[PDB]
Amino acid sequence: SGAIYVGNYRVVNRHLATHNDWANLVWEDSSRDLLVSSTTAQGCDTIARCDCQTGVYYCSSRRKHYPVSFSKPSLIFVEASEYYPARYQSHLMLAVGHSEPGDCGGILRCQHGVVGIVSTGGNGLVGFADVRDLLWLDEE
Ligand SMILES: Oc1cnc(-c2ccccc2)nc1
Ligand SMILES: [Zn+2]
Repeated sequence: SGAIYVGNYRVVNRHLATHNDWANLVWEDSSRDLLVSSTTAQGCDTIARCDCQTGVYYCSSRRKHYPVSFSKPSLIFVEASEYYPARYQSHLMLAVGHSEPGDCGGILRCQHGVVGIVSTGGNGLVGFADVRDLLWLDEE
């Protein structure tokens, strides 16, 4: 579990998005594992506008923050899971790190603010759904 709260927006893994999230759907990309919903509250999170390839992600399955090198957002193939089929996920960044299914929504972040949320995992890798190209999160 984990959500980015910026402006009047809640960002989630789409595979963990609630009936409420869908009722107030702003934008969804099945291929990015990303949903964004409208909120009534403003958010205090800031979205990194940068091309950092080093960050800190929260691993709930370790209750630890891990510094990581990560790849540039790409169209990468993702193996079978349980919350998804074996599929191609876009705007996805891989780092060598621990990621279980329940670590999804773990925030990845650099000095510039939030970079992404944990989306994929296993084979000793962690996949993050990039959100830094979504410029529209930073107004209204
Ligand atoms: O996977 C589910 C997520 N959301 C909904 C949903 C249905 C009607 C209105 C709002 C939400 N259903 C199923
Ligand atoms: Zn950055």
